[PDB]
Amino acid sequence: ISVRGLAGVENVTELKKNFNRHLHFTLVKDRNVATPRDYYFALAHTVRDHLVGRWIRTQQHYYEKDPKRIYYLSLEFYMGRTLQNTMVNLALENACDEATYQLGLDMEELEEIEEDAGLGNGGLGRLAACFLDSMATLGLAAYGYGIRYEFGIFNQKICGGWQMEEADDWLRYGNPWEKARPEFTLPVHFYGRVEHTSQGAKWVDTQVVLAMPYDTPVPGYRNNVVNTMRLWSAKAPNDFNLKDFNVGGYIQAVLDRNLAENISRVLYPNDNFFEGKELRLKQEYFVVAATLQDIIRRFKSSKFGCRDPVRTNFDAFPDKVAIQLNDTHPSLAIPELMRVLVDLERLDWDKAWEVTVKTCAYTNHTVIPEALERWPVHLLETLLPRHLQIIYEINQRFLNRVAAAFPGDVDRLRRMSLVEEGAVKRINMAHLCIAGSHAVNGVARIHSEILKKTIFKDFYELEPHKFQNKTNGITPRRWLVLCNPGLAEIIAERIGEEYISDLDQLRKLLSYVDDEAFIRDVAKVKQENKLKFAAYLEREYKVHINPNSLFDVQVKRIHEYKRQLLNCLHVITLYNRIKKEPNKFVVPRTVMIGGKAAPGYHMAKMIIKLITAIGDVVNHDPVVGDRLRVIFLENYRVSLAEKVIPAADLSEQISTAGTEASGTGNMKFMLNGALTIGTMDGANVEMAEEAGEENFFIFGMRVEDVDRLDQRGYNAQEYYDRIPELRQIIEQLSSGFFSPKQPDLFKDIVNMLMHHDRFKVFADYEEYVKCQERVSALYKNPREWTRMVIRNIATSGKFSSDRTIAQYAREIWGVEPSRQRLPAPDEKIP
Amino acid sequence: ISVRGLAGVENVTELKKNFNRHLHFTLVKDRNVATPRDYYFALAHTVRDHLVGRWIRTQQHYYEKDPKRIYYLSLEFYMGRTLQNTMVNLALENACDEATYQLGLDMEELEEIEEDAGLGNGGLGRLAACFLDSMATLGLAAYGYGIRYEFGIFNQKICGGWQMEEADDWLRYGNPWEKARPEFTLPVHFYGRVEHTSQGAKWVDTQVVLAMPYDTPVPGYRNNVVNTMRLWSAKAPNDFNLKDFNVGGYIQAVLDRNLAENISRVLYPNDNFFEGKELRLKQEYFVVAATLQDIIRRFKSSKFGCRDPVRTNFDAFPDKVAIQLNDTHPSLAIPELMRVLVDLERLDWDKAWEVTVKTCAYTNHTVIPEALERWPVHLLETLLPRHLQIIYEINQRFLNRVAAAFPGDVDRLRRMSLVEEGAVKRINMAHLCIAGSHAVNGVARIHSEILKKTIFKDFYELEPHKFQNKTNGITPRRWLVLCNPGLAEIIAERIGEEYISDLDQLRKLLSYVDDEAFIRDVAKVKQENKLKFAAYLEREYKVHINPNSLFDVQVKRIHEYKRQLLNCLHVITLYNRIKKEPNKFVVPRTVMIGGKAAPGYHMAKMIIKLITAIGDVVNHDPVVGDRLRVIFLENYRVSLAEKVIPAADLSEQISTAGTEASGTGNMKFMLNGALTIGTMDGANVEMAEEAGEENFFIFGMRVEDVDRLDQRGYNAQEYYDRIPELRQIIEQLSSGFFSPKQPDLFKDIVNMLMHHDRFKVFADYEEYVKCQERVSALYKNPREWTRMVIRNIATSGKFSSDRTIAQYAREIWGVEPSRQRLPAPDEKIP
Ligand SMILES: COC(=O)N[C@@H]1O[C@H](CO)[C@@H](O)[C@H](O)[C@H]1O
Ligand SMILES: COC(=O)N[C@@H]1O[C@H](CO)[C@@H](O)[C@H](O)[C@H]1O
Ligand SMILES: *Cc1c(COP(=O)(O)O)cnc(C)c1O
Ligand SMILES: *Cc1c(COP(=O)(O)O)cnc(C)c1O
Repeated sequence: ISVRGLAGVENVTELKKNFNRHLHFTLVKDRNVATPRDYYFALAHTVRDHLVGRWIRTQQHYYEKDPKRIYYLSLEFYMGRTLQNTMVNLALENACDEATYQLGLDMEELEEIEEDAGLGNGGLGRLAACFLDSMATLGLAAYGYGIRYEFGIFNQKICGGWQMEEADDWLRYGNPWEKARPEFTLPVHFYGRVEHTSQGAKWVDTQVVLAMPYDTPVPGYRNNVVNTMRLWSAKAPNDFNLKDFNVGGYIQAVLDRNLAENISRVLYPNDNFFEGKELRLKQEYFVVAATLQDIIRRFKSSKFGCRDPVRTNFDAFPDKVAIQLNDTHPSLAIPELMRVLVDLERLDWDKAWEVTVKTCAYTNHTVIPEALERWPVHLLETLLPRHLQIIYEINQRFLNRVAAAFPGDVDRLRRMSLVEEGAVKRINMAHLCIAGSHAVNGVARIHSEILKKTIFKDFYELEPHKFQNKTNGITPRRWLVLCNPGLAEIIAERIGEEYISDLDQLRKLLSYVDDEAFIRDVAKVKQENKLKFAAYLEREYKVHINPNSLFDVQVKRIHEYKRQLLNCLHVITLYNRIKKEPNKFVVPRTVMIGGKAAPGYHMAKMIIKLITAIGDVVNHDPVVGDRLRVIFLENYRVSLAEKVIPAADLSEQISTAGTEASGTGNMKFMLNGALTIGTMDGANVEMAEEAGEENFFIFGMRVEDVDRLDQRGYNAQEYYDRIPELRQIIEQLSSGFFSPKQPDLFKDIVNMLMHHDRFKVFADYEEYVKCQERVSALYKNPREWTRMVIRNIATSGKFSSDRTIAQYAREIWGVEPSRQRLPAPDEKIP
Repeated sequence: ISVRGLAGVENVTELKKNFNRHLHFTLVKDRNVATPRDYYFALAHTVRDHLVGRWIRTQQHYYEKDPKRIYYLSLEFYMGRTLQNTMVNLALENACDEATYQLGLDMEELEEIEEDAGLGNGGLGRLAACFLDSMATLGLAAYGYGIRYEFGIFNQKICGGWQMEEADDWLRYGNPWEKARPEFTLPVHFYGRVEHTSQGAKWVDTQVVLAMPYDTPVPGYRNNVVNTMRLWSAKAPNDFNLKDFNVGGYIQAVLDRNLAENISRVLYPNDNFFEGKELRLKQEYFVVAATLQDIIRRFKSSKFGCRDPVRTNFDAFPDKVAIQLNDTHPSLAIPELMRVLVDLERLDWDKAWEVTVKTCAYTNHTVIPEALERWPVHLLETLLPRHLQIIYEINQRFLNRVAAAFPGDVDRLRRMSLVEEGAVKRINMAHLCIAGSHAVNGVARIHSEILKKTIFKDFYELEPHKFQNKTNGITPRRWLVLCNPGLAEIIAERIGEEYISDLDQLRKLLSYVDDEAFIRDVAKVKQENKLKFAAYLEREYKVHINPNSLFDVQVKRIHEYKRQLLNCLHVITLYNRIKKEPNKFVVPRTVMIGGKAAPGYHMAKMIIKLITAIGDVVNHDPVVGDRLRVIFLENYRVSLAEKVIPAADLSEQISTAGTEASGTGNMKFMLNGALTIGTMDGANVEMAEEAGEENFFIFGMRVEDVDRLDQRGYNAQEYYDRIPELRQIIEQLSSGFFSPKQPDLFKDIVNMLMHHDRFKVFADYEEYVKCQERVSALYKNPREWTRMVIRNIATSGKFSSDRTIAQYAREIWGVEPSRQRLPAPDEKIP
């Protein structure tokens, strides 16, 4: 059937009865009233059974051996479905497929019932998920810590061409994967005030919110390792949240509990955009405060909570603990770790600081200003009084270091301050992380260089040793084996299976670049993938596409910097050229654009309307025929990604040079047989470098060109004046060609493009369409297109998250990865 | 060990492995970190397994055979713990005891970990629970329908002698008994307006709240019948509760979902007191609307949703459906059933009314005015516009019936109206229920007579046939076998086990009234029960009592009509007499008073403070010694009831004649070997009548005496003037004898007693203490005390809820009870 494992005689039999056990005893249903949803759950529970045994021994193991623990703090974990992935990592796929088949059910149909765990916005959240899978696969004692939002990223609905947001009630039917652990609930404080008494400061009169943990297993790839992802849920104490007496109403007191519990209610739907709301700050401290108590408790036991030097010496804390900050969201971990160490454990400042810096590491994910976290002091002042005092003290000593290093450099001092003066004072969370971490890293080579050259230049000059780079990656398991079994199979037929956990081995595929059978095969799976997607499209969304055309897709969050607008300009151009010479042949294309716009991002929502507007015109022009279709992919999310990417021919990674930190979708397309048209931005540079620029479609300004243009000054009118095709498009938008009933509907877009385009869309227009012509040329030559594809796939090895994690492990955490199978799952009950 | 069933070889072995299965696979724990709470859950899940098989066949059975269905609508279901009760009804107690013993655990210690399902206030809620157990035991196709509050009756804490309320988070660790059924979610409407168009009225522009059902199994006693209790939970739709666009905030929209979900958040903590809050009315319509849709759906399938006359003829609705209204709380079921029938199914008014009256039955539970539900019209007008129109139309036609029956009786008309004029117009829910039901019943003989003679006199004259009586009862299983195995065993040793489901057989115990062995035994278990409680007291609450004294207990909600104050007066009297003649012998007594006060009931909370105040003085007077102890039993609830009742010698049922509809605690004490001192009120009359007045301690005014006094006019001063002992007590209260630091602390109590005592406490004082002297006299004669006890126990048979349900079944529902064992639980998987 494929290498989805063995369909053993004994195990298929065993699976079936357990499937039935759960259907009866767990779901309390009988075959005569069971629905596909019920069947999905019976299976989910059956599969979940297979990893609890392993989950328990793994955790027990780490308790015995006591290795250094890695704590990944992130406010986002874009998990997606977990049934299939679990079967894959446990080598259960074929057996389950067989068993469910014999039970008369279609496993694939059941898999579609699983709701996505959308606790993330996009790139940042998904990275955390790929990281977890890699850390488990590499045998690291790692823990993912976050918040269990009951409402993840909103589900997107297109009404009349506009995006409509609606709550993502992903827990409505329950989550068979998590395990509530109410017995490990911890308290978290808010507000209050600081008392300075005799021997130390005291955080007093605080409001308490309880943090209840929920564990979700994270299985490594076929190594019997199952790590844990702990998500915190907000709960109100039953005392004060009722006991603070003297009139108000008993009923009202109980109803008001949903005020402390709102903390974990919903994820902020912003991608690369900072919103300074109190609720957000509350979420950030909540995950930090709870997690740290858990971290220290585990440390206090270790082998110190037995003997060792005997005396809670936190000197070995950094040797046993490592906490990674996914961006600045969990930045309060630094001042909080100090608070605990100094205020509660009573360590001197300097000893506490040394420990903190040695255990904390910060990862930067963006350079755009509107995404940078700068919290107003009055907010920290009211909500976390002691933490503000600690930050000021950290700032004081840091700046003193600076003054000593650069005597007289008074401007440098204000520039490096963690505190920003002006309208309202703010705290620069990024500056805080750099100061309190022993390592700071970018997520791609160019992004990391930009940090040292620009944004954190002064910091780099002060402590050059702190700065590193760790190019992002993706997990080959979900992003290849899971979503594209067809391609994984033909690859395995030639080079084996060892590449799933050693993607570098994909290079061996280079020697088949001229193999006639392979070229035919690679081309076949892609054709099958395109047919399956073209079908899914009419199944769930309804209105036909042509599987023979070039599948041009751009899927990512909607942003001005991602330039979906540039993509739009090209599409309209193609249309106009066809309308000019109708009977001229052109390579057919189905351009698919999908992504979510943050609810408050007006422009982004305006772009979504433009896309659909274009499709309205283009898709109903009889002269165009099936040569050009414009489709907006609704509710783009992980599960949808697993469907389009494998079916894509052209991958669009067209951000303005210097704005996309790294990107990861790009990597997903490269590993799945799509060719990339893009700018020298983020990881695109390293991808072209790995596959050879001749096998990549690069165009547009490089970072330097962008800066040159900024010195000069960017004037869009120039481009409008010298390019007739471009002029024609702008006037079509301005006159209502795409919006008859509402002629001025797109005035904001036009106005912005001509007068305030922060991402110079026009500057890259000419080189972009020229380059697009080159891909169409190559598409006309199937054999060569596929051979170039083989060049990309065979050279994408470097972009596996196993490589990234191996690097974090050695160069930052100080731990050695291991591909050693944990001693089987075998029963055991001590 | 006892007759808690057989401890079979094969089954104890089977239990153990399943216990371990769940500990591992369900709880995801290993013996080395498992705590008593974990062990409790493993067991709970193991036991729950044994009734799913039966639960599924029972429900399937009712689908095949299709009998008349009984729907018990109540806003309260005081369930208490369900582990033990389930073992008892399934004959699993000894096997589980054995198995857990072999696993090295103490089952009893594990049982104490289970949280009480406190979805009730007192008598009314607990009745619904005993009824459910009886309906299952009698093989009726019955369904309990209610609301799944996430916060039940508050947990009571005594701080400085005052009651402190705190949220009862009973779901904190989960509920292993319920089964969420999200797939059966139904919509419920609110607000909106009524449109009258061509062919009918339309309820339009309503706000929708979703109702999610949760099923809990209700096992009959050893008959393999497992009925269902369906509890509704409020959930917000994800559309409009987000989709009603045009600014407000996406985040705020999601946080505001906890506004529609507040409906099922908390139970109103009032006992015999009406609060006209909108939230309450919302809860009342919510449970009614959702339940009815479920009732009709089931009917539409029956055997009509196949063939029969073919044509949705609701003529047979009453032949297949019976809905019982537990008080007026679910009264909206009447106008709602009309709305559906008329508005949606399009039946003519008269046909719809005939059907409604024929399927609905109403049970009255009180006669005090402050407990009667009278909803302001403006509230119904805004929240349920169409229902108000239906009520007015029902009223119109009803009054016309009256006018026709009593021509010219204009005062009768206004008196009987469902609509009350005055300050604000109100709807008399009681009048609505009487008009739209084919039967109305009281809960005790005297209560039922009072209804016909007083409160519903006019209604009784109009339709004498509607009025009946159904004396309350209690379940011998939980209230005897479960809480008092020791007494159940010795009873079984003599007369067998058939009495557990046929309590009338207890009469055979009369012939052992002179048996020397029995008298010794009955006296022994009571002594053991008193020792176990005296221990529990120091274990969980701490501060010693004497197990040789007479255990005088009064446990029920705190009310002015229940007269805990009268009990107080006696206690203070005993104290004063001892202080007068210290060296005179008196029968030692431990008077225990426990109960909860509604949060807004000032007087009730003042009484709780008085009780503790008395104990402060009495319990620390060296001259008193161990002859008199005053203890306030904290957080009285079902689980606590199961502990005190079996250990009680004297049961206090001292309400003012004519105020306690029936009472059920009284019955609990009678069946458990306690003697009753009380007034001729509620079921007390029938209990004395059953045991012979010579074996009961009756005192005080009868209903007639109370009325005589009211004609005359009640003047408390008279009693104060003629009774020195009474005067002495009042002046002790007035001078701060019981409240040194705050001398005027009890001025409200004294003032009320002297000037506005609605329950003439003083009028029954003299006869009460005189009578109390008589019980002390008899207590001094162990042999005779125990013989009188045997007379009560042997004659309590009539008070089993099996008898009550058998009566409801035959005289109201039109169904025949059956003690036929359902065809085993045996595997089966069709
Ligand atoms: C807060 O900034 C981010 O969300 N950054 C995003 O992170 C991911 C993961 O590193 C990067 O690949 C994207 O280019 C960047 O925009
Ligand atoms: C709303 O009134 C009630 O709660 N009534 C109560 O119901 C129970 C059950 O019938 C009776 O035994 C009590 O005497 C009565 O007060
Ligand atoms: C991988 C992924 C992303 C990141 O895409 P980019 O193109 O790097 O911005 C965002 N959303 C989903 C659903 C993804 O799978
Ligand atoms: C039976 C019971 C009641 C009813 O007691 P009465 O004395 O009839 O008012 C109230 N509370 C609990 C916990 C009960 O078990």
